[PDB]
Amino acid sequence: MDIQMTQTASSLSASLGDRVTISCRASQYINNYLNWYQQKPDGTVTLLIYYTSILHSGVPSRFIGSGSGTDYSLTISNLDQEDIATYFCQQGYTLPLTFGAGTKLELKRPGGGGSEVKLVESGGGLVKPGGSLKLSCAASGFTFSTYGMSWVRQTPEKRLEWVASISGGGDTYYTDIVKGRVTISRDNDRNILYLQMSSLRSEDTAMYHCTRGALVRLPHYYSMDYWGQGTSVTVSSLV
Ligand SMILES: COc1ccc(-c2ccc(Cl)c(Cl)c2)cc1Cl
Repeated sequence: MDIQMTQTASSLSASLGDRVTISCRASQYINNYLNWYQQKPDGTVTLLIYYTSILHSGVPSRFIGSGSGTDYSLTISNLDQEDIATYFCQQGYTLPLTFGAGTKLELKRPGGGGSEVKLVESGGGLVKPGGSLKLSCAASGFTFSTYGMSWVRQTPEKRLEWVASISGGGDTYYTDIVKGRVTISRDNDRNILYLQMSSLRSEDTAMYHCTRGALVRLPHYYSMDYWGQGTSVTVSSLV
């Protein structure tokens, strides 16, 4: 059965300089294979922490990841304007890869927020149910052929859903609800990742992000260490 990730709070209210802890619970043991992502108000997603407690590049030591078993926490000290964002946990222990629903950090007053691997998605658009699209992701700034790559979509309700992954060697993995309706593929000469989509359904409407997989532990524990800005797919009988 799929591992469900629960973030009980959807938003926490705090003041600048405060310390806040965001909880994440897995429905099953996940061997500390837990990643945290930060999504800024403008939609930009970055990796924050991988393997429960290890900071991604650029991330300041004010972020502390902890936990074990099924219970995990992200503690942010000395809360800064740039931390006003939504935080998502994600287990990478078994397929399908699954995400919590997100916890936003907000300030007591309204408002808040502040600010070489490149991934650029294209090919989204509007189609009727039963239609088809092909998404592309142009990658640069790294040796593309050595990395696993994935597609992750964010629904209009703001849920992150892993769609598909492809290993450096070309093995493919999909979430059940898209199997037989999408195909992930890659061109290691042009450094492009693709998602062919057939028989689209209204519930495929989402922003589709290309992500680079970084292998954390063999055989297949990955973090999604860089994310594109996304390409938007809208499926509606009103098209
Ligand atoms: C059998 O279990 C798995 C198989 C494949 C992946 C996986 C996850 C992310 C990426 Cl980027 C890639 Cl290439 C493979 C992850 C798991 Cl848990």
